[PDB]
Amino acid sequence: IVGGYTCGANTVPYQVSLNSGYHFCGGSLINSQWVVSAAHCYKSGIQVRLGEDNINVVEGNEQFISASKSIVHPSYNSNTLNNDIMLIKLKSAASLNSRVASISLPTSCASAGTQCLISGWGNTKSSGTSYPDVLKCLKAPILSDSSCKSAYPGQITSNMFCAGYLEGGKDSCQGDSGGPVVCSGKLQGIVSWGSGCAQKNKPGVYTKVCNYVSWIKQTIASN
Ligand SMILES: NC1CCCCCC1
Ligand SMILES: [Ca+2]
Repeated sequence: IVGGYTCGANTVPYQVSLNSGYHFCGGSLINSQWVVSAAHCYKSGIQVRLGEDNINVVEGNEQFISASKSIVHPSYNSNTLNNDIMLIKLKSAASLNSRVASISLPTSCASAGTQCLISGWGNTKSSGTSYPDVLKCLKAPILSDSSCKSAYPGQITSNMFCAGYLEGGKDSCQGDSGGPVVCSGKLQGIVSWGSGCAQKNKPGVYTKVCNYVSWIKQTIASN
């Protein structure tokens, strides 16, 4: 997260870190045994880490649970990043509490102008590289489809939205991939892609979660 703030320990209780020897992606806990992330975060040997703040220190509220299976969206295209969504099932159910909690799926799509919270352990520099070890947060508005399409001609599908600031300086970045965009207590987006981070006229692009609720519910119900 570039241009954000330190969230505060366990203030984003649905935020998970995906770990394969090291943090490589974010995710969102949507019930006691399922996590939503980006399809481009797919790999084998995933351990889900819940209750994290400093991802380099065991602080006492963590639960570490290996994934039993991952399900990438059947229509995911890794070239265009259309349908950039994946479900991860935990080998055992997380113990839910005030610091480890699921986030509700949307019942309706959020509109341009809606204020959202984007979070993660990604790069905090738009040119350099610096990884925070504590969770970072950014408040950002959803942008209009027209401005999103104008920023990225030929690349924005009906399964994507832009959020952030056309002026630059505030954005999600490398390592935030797969993480939450939460608006009014609902998971509306997944950190997906962009052209660099926090660059002028290149806002972050996010998977439009409201388009996938039926798929998520049906997949969970049979897996
Ligand atoms: N806003 C994006 C975050 C996902 C990874 C690519 C960098 C920029
Ligand atoms: Ca920790």
